[PDB]
Amino acid sequence: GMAPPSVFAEVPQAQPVVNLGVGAYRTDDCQPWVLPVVRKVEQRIANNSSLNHEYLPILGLAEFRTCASRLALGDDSPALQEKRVGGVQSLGGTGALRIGAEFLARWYNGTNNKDTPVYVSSPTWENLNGVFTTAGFKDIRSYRYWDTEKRGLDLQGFLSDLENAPEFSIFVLHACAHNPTGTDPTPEQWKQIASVMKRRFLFPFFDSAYQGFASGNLEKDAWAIRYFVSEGFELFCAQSFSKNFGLYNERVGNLTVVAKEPDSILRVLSQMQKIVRVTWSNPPAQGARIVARTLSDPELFHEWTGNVKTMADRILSMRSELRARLEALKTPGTWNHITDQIGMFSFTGLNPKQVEYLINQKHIYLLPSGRINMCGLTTKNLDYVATSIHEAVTKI
Amino acid sequence: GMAPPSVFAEVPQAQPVLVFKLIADFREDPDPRKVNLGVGAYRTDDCQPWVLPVVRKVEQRIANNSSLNHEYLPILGLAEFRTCASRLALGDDSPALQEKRVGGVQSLGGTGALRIGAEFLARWYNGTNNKDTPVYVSSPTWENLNGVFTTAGFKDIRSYRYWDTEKRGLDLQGFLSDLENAPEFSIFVLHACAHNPTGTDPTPEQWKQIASVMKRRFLFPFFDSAYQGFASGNLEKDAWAIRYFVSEGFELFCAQSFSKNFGLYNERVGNLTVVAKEPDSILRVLSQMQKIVRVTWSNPPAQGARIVARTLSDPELFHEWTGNVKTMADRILSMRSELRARLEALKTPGTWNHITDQIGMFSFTGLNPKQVEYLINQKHIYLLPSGRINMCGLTTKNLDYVATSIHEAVTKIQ
Repeated sequence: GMAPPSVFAEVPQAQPVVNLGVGAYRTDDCQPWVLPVVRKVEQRIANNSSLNHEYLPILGLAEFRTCASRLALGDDSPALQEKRVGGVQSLGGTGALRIGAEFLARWYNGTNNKDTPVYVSSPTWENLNGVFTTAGFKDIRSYRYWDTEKRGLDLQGFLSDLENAPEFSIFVLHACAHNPTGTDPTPEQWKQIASVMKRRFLFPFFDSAYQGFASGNLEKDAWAIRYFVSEGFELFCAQSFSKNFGLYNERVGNLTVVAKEPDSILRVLSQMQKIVRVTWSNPPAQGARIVARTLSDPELFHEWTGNVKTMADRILSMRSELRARLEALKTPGTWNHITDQIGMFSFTGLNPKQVEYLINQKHIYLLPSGRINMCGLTTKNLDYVATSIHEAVTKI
Repeated sequence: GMAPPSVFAEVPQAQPVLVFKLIADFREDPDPRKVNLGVGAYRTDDCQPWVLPVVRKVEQRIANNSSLNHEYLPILGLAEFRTCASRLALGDDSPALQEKRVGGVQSLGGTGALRIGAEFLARWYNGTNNKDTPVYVSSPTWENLNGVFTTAGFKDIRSYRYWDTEKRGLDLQGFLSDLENAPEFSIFVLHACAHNPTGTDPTPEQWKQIASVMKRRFLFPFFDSAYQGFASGNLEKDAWAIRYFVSEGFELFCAQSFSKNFGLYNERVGNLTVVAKEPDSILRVLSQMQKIVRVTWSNPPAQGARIVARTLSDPELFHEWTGNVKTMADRILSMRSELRARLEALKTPGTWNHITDQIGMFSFTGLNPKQVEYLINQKHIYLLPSGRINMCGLTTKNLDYVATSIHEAVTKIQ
């Protein structure tokens, strides 16, 4: 020993974590797309020399928080009229989930109760377990969701897992465009889910990362959140603007809180502020400024809804086209899930074996789960993808 | 029959934060002589925020570049920003940069850099998941520091002596004693320059004495660098202590903020610089940093980091920026000199050399709580109960009134 040992000497190397594996919108030319409305608002911001760079409030830009919560809940939401809604600007949807998880691990179902079960879908967003584990929750559980045989929602399994969940358990619910399956409950199925959650005092923590982006219509995509509000639930909703505004790298999110009465919102937000202060202090301005300007100008809002529907329509086109080509190519199995599914992501129903074939024989890159991003499909590669799927299904 | 109570019914209302209400009371005050010495950011002689000219210039260049997209940055952040930020702290000629034993994690301001570093240490430093390693912070220190380290899981936060109330400066002997008694491997959070809130910094010779104890007792330096260049106008002088520790062979963290020296407060631009003994550990440390970031903010925002990267990587913009930084530093130096001169011209009891010996925008004036109450209630001069003032709250127009009011407080109160 010649030298003093490094304090990092034992740090482990963390485990490593046509392209159908993208996780962001792409055009038919395989390119990123800055939304036209975003470019317009960025120019207005750049031309406004009165804007300064002083710290935003801990909880964020007030106009953004109000507009974001209105987007999720609806302008005429009774919860908004009754002043029992709070909004915390966050670092994307991830930051909203994290702040909400930190709050619940400190103040929900007792004080510092790390034992409340947290239920996530099987499968779910890959980062969700880490967010809740880091907040201190010791008991993360799964609810049945994807049915591999029917290629759709295992409603009876989901319902049984709700019925068997301890009272006050937290359920993380994808509000629409479930990631990674693309399979959402219908409104009637949502009503059954809500009924069990109401009876068993289960806490809805909605993750709304694809509102409007999902189906092309922002109002339809928020229906489940608004239904839970109308049924009298208190809930959280972690909103991301990464996908529906294409503002991935500006880290724009909002945590909406719905409580029974206004005083509870004040106390909850006061604890939120403490959590934020020691995490990022206060949030960045640029992306929230873009969203606030867009949502508070009816002309910009209308332009934005058009841009969102353009993205959804290109995806809906790729879904309709892929299913038609697979059905035209005498492909075994049912493929109505390709168009029943909603959003960018689709569980194709292909086992890893069929997946390895597409990566090493045909050089389509997709995840072992069979998840594809429909934004990786184009008018130019569709017939090649569809044919290669037909070979993966009939040969391997 | 009765509606059930909210699941939030037992959530307490958090304690009010004093500085927030102080600013609120200042805004309410109708007196035209009122002065806000409680502001937490740079202000011009006309009491205004200042967007740096170089920042406006780079923002226009970014806005006019339609080829930039909004796709996610890497988890660890924009590569050019991380490299430029670490080079600013360590110097172009750093031995650690030459030896490829430096990593940089883009963070949400200095706060985010402190938080990620604390989370890493609580998981991988001095054992696996060792929440018991003592973390030492200065008395007093940055108001949010304890909360950052507590939330990261550290159970034993301690103070080292630092501000000497009687001498209006550094309690070097107390600090050295607290270093000498610190358990081996304890973490010390050290302000690199422009101590917040006191303005009192160790001299280079005092830093050498501090480093000597830390080297001998294997104490870990976690530098907080929020005022590089802003503090004195000289980027190298303001980084001297960090660079001295690197030269002396320390491994260290350095949490860098660009909120003050770029005026980019609301774009949340920071960087955590890691200096390791051997190049191979940087990849391992950064792989764990990635996991921590992923579950906190996923990946960092682009706008502020783009501005900083463009400025630091272009010689013309860099030179303009160093001039903008000097403008801020020089205004603060002027207010310190002018306030001290007036207090001495009024023959105010006590010594006032701390007003110019201190560095950066914050100053522990030495006023006691009752004197602070007098300044707020009788003179409409707003400052913290600790006696902390922001020198940027002083202006050519208010200097006489502030100095006269301080003289009244010192001679009439307590």
